[PDB]
Parts: sequence; C-alpha cells; structure tokens
Amino acid sequence: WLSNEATVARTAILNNIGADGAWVSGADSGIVVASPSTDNPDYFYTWTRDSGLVLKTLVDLFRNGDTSLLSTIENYISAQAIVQGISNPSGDLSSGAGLGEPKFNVDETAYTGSWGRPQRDGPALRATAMIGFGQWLLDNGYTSTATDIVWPLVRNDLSYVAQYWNQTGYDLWEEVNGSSFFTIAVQHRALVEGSAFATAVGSSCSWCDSQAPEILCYLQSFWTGSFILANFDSSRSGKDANTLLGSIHTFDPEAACDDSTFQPCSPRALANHKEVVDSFRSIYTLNDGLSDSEAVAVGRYPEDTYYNGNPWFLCTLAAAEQLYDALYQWDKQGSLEVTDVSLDFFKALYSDAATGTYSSSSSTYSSIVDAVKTFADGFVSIVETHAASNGSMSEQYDKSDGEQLSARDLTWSYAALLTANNRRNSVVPASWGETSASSVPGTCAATSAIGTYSSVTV
Ligand SMILES: *[C@@H]1O[C@H](CO)[C@@H](O[C@@H]2O[C@H](CO)[C@@H](O[C@@H]3O[C@H](CO[C@H]4O[C@H](CO)[C@@H](O)[C@H](O[C@H]5O[C@H](CO)[C@@H](O)[C@H](O)[C@@H]5O)[C@@H]4O)[C@@H](O)[C@H](O[C@H]4O[C@H](CO)[C@@H](O)[C@H](O)[C@@H]4O[C@H]4O[C@H](CO)[C@@H](O)[C@H](O)[C@@H]4O[C@H]4O[C@H](CO)[C@@H](O)[C@H](O)[C@@H]4O)[C@@H]3O)[C@H](O)[C@H]2NC(C)=O)[C@H](O)[C@H]1NC(C)=O
Ligand SMILES: *[C@@H]1O[C@H](CO)[C@@H](O[C@@H]2O[C@H](CO)[C@@H](O[C@@H]3O[C@H](CO)[C@@H](O)[C@H](O[C@H]4O[C@H](CO)[C@@H](O)[C@H](O)[C@@H]4O)[C@@H]3O)[C@H](O)[C@H]2NC(C)=O)[C@H](O)[C@H]1NC(C)=O
Ligand SMILES: *[C@H]1O[C@H](CO)[C@@H](O)[C@H](O)[C@@H]1O
Ligand SMILES: *[C@H]1O[C@H](CO)[C@@H](O)[C@H](O)[C@@H]1O
Ligand SMILES: *[C@H]1O[C@H](CO)[C@@H](O)[C@H](O)[C@@H]1O
Ligand SMILES: *[C@H]1O[C@H](CO)[C@@H](O)[C@H](O)[C@@H]1O
Ligand SMILES: *[C@H]1O[C@H](CO)[C@@H](O)[C@H](O)[C@@H]1O
Ligand SMILES: *[C@H]1O[C@H](CO)[C@@H](O)[C@H](O)[C@@H]1O
Ligand SMILES: *[C@H]1O[C@H](CO)[C@@H](O)[C@H](O)[C@@H]1O
Repeated sequence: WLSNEATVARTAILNNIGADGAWVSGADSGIVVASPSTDNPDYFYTWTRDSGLVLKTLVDLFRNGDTSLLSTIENYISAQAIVQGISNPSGDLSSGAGLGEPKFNVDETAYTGSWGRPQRDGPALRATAMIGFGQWLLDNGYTSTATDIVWPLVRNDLSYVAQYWNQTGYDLWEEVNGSSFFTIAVQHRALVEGSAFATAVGSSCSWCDSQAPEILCYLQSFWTGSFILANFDSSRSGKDANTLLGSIHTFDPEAACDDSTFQPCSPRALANHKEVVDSFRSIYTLNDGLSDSEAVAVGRYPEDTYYNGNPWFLCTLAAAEQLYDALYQWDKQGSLEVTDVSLDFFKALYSDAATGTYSSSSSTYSSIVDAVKTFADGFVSIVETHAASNGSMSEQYDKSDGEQLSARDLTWSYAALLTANNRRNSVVPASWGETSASSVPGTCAATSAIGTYSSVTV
C-alpha cells in the first residue's frame, strides 16, 4: 500500500501547487495551497510553514533522483521572492517583521483578517527548504543561481531568525502565544545549515554563528525530565505532536543519539515518544482494546477541541517517522542503548528490556529493532486503514470511527506520507551539521543579532 500511496502523494501535492495544479486554479506559480477546500474549512491559502515543509520534501526527492520536480522548485523560489516582500499585518520586509506572517492569499496578496500572527517557525522552514536547493545548484555548476538568487532569499530568513528567535509568537497549531519547542528546534537547525550555505556561496553569516548556540541553549529548557514540553507557558500537559515533528524535522542522519538536539534515537526523544503517543490511548474510541505495545491513532495534543479533537494523519505519520529515523541511526552506529530515561519506551515494546548497550551484531538488539519496526509499521497501517480507497488524505480522521474530516487533500498529509515512507526505506535527507552544533553553552543569554533584509527580484 505504501508504494502505491506514495505515488498518489506525489501527484496530489503537485495538484495543490499553482499555477497549474489541477485542484488549485487561481493560485500563483510556485504557491503551495494547504488544501483545495474553500469552505468548511477554508484552507485555500498559502502558509509559509506548510509550503516550506512540502518543498523540503520535494527538494529531498529531487536530490535523490526525481529530477522532473525541477520547475516546481524553481517556481517556489520565484514565488518566495515575491512573498517575502508583501507588506502584511505582521510587518514589512525592511524591518524583517513581515517574514513572520503565517499565511497569504494564493494570489500573492496579504491576508488582512485577524490571525495568530506572527509564527516565527516560517522563515526557518523556508530557509531550510531553499538551502537544500542551493546545495544542489552549487554541486551541479549553477553557481550564479545559488549565489545571486537563492542565497539572498535565504539571507532574509536567516536574518529574521537571528533577530527574532527570542521573542514570543504563535505555535505551529496557530493557537498558543508563547515560545514553542518545534519553532525553537527548527530555528536552531536553520541557522546552522544557513551559515554553512553562506560560506559555500563565498559569503558569511555572523548573526547565524552567534545566535545558533544561544537558541540551542534555550532549547534545553523544553526537557521536563520525562518528556518534551510543547510550549512556554501553557497549563496544558505539554504533550504534543509538536515535539515529534521537532525531532523528525531536525533529524540529521550523521548524528548520534544526541539529547541536546533531541535526535530521534536520543533517550529524551524516545521517552517523549511514549508520553505523547500514550496521551491518545484512552481518549479516542478508535484506539479501544489496543495494548501499550501496539500503535494507536495519534492526534495533536490530548486537550485539542478542534473538530472535537481528533487523530491527524500527519501526527500519526510523525510517530512512525521518528521510529524509522531511530532505526536508521541505531544501524549506522552499530548499537542501541537503553537508559533510565528511555527504559519505559523500550519496556512497553520488549518486556525484557534493561539498561545497557547492545551491539547491532547482538541478540538483544535484534529483538528490540524488530519490535520497534513492527510498532512504527503499526502507525502507518492505521493511516492506510483511514486513507480513501483512491489514496486521498484529509487533515484528520475521526476519533470514534476513523472517517475523514476537516480539510480534504491536505498537502502536508501527503508530504508526511512521502517522508515517513522514505525513512522506512532508509532514504534520508542531507546532513545539516548537527555533529558540530550540539554543544550547549554553559550559560544561556536572552539575546538577538542583526542581519540584513533586502528584496530579491527574479
Ligand atoms: C478521490 O476521490 C475523491 C471523491 O471524488 C476526490 O475528492 C473530490 O475532489 C473534488 C475535486 O475534483 C472535489 O470537488 C470540489 O467540491 C467542492 C465542494 O465540496 C463540498 O461538497 C461536496 C459535495 O457534497 C463534498 O463531497 C465535499 O466534502 C469534502 O470536503 C470537505 C471539506 O474539505 C471535507 O470535510 C469532506 O470530508 C470531503 O472531503 C465538500 O463539502 C467545490 O466547491 C469545488 O468546486 C470548485 O473547484 C472546481 C475544480 O476543482 C471548479 O470546477 C469549481 O468552479 C470550483 O472552483 C473554485 O474553487 C477552486 C478551489 O477549490 C478554485 O481553484 C477555483 O478557481 C474556484 O475558486 C473560486 O471560488 C472560490 C469559492 O467557491 C473562491 O474561494 C476563489 O477565490 C475563486 O473565486 C469542487 O467541485 C470534491 O469535493 C472531493 N470530494 C471529496 C469526497 O473529498 C479526490 O480528489 C480523489 N483523490 C485522488 C487522490 O484522486
Ligand atoms: C529568551 O531566551 C532566554 C534565555 O535562553 C530564555 O530564558 C529562559 O527561559 C526558560 C523558560 O522560561 C527558563 O527556564 C525556566 O526556569 C524557571 C525558573 O527556575 C522554571 O520555573 C521553569 O520550569 C518550567 O519548565 C521546566 C523545564 O525546563 C519544567 O520542568 C517545569 O515544570 C516548568 O514548566 C523553567 O525551567 C530559563 O531559566 C530562562 N533562562 C534565563 C537565562 O533566563 C527566555 O525564555 C527566552 N524567551 C523567549 C520568548 O524566547
Ligand atoms: C554535537 O556537536 C558538538 C559540537 O558542537 C559535539 O561536540 C558533539 O559530540 C556532537 O557531535
Ligand atoms: C561547545 O560549543 C559551544 C559553542 O558552539 C560552547 O558554548 C560550549 O561551551 C562548547 O565549547
Ligand atoms: C544579546 O546578548 C549578547 C551577549 O551575550 C550580545 O552579543 C547581543 O548583542 C545581544 O545584546
Ligand atoms: C535583538 O535584541 C537585542 C537585545 O537583547 C538587541 O541588542 C539587538 O540589537 C536586537 O535588536
Ligand atoms: C539587497 O539585496 C537584494 C538581493 O540581492 C537586491 O535586490 C536589493 O537591491 C538590495 O541590494
Ligand atoms: C522584495 O520586496 C519588494 C517591495 O515589496 C518587491 O517589490 C519585490 O518584488 C520583492 O518582493
Ligand atoms: C528586485 O529588483 C527590482 C528592480 O527591478 C526592485 O524593484 C525590487 O524591489 C527588488 O529589489
């Protein structure tokens, strides 16, 4: 099913991208629409986050050999030159504040209604998407495109992150004003790979270099001692697919099981995995009768009331993806570790789990990775059960009966499927430099640095 579903996923995404995507007539060239739904709910807009996550996926597929995605990527780049310059209710380009705008109309005009703005993850995610393509351009002799177009676009977004990271905004769910794990994690990543891109184009990013370790320093605060807190400050539990998404979208296939960057196989992210997934076990009738060793439908956070509070396709896929990422890392390392922090995670899947280090050649490793693989597959199977017979995936599936609800054909659901399927196949993205960006400063500073903002014309 995964193979055929991935086929539908690629084409479905393109159907949601302007100008010629079949489901989104009216959308400009290179504009990713979140869903073709214009009513109940109205998702016929372009979000900087959704577009950036979708484009990262496309760039990764393109770089792995899917070369026909070229014009789609190029079109996105062109669109973003325009989008960055749209004065909007978050602000303008000159001050940088405009880059924090969550969403835009599909014809590249400001969305003027009230909204949970700014959302500071956007510029980080766009930079991350663009950098990947900048890397490819350099590798294939397109130096002028990488240096004159991609870099200046990236430079605006890196400047935004360095200047504004230490300010409150809304989370990825657009609901909680504060400071959010997912946002901080992806911002840290963006500054690190952004600095390396700057060097590669014969430039520099001094604001990237000074701010990255401070963002990482702050990121440590999200560890509660048993899971990763989603937001400061909230009276929710803080258990949130937010933190699964933070881990998988900052996964570096070169990384060890680093707690400081909450890598998928780190004891912190594994402990968090169990806490987040477990929060959905009792609250959905869809999960009735399943035991703690079995996968379940996963929503956003247990307190969610959006459409009554339901499982989400992308959140269930994130639970699978972190595990596939852990499997890849454990295999690359040639070992797996059970710690006091991660013991409960392991014990639920393998009853005889005990603290220690088990070699890939070893017997214990085999039993654990087998259980982990089956568990991860369990999440994908639930997704497969609730996708339409033609492969369509909405935003949500029903907490009681698994019927699809909210926005139909959610682009981000398709991207999540493609990434989850890839990691299951041991297909991993380019490294982002985590191996020399996991050192936490002794003392954290509430600070910023100033870059440069300049309008790009393509
Ligand atoms: C697998 O099979 C699936 C089943 O067939 C299939 O899903 C279907 O896909 C088609 C598209 O080919 C959808 O058709 C659209 O239906 C719109 C109205 O849908 C409502 O009513 C339906 C009938 O009762 C319901 O089924 C439907 O429920 C679904 O959606 C809910 C909300 O998201 C969701 O909660 C449900 O679970 C369920 O999924 C829903 O309630 C209809 O409005 C729309 O017409 C537009 O688009 C046509 C072309 O796509 C144009 O011909 C037409 O003129 C309309 O165009 C306007 O809107 C477009 C964007 O959507 C723009 O591009 C156009 O330019 C134009 O925009 C103007 O107008 C806008 C306001 O109207 C305005 O905002 C703009 O500014 C501009 O002025 C279309 O016919 C169908 O709904 C899907 N059915 C289901 C069950 O989901 C799926 O695609 C298949 N999957 C694969 C992988 O192949
Ligand atoms: C801008 O950057 C600064 C510097 O990084 C950053 O300051 C830090 O904020 C965090 C989060 O508020 C602080 O950590 C807190 O410390 C207080 C006081 O001791 C604790 O009560 C808090 O406990 C909560 O979180 C714990 C997990 O860390 C949970 O276990 C617990 O139950 C509570 O939920 C919390 O640890 C940190 O001390 C400061 N550091 C400094 C140097 O001030 C600031 O938040 C950033 N602001 C924005 C908007 O980005
Ligand atoms: C993460 O990165 C730091 C340096 O920033 C290393 O010292 C650490 O071992 C890990 O690779
Ligand atoms: C690892 O590196 C960071 C800076 O990247 C330092 O703050 C830390 O003290 C250690 O040298
Ligand atoms: C925040 O604080 C740091 C010092 O830790 C400065 O480098 C920066 O300019 C800002 O004032
Ligand atoms: C970000 O904020 C710091 C204060 O910590 C300033 O020094 C800096 O100029 C930038 O505005
Ligand atoms: C800042 O940089 C941009 C992108 O290169 C230019 O278009 C602008 O004129 C300014 O120099
Ligand atoms: C940079 O910003 C300017 C001013 O909004 C635009 O004219 C340009 O197209 C780019 O977006
Ligand atoms: C790119 O260059 C054009 C000039 O053609 C400017 O108008 C725009 O603001 C952007 O800097």
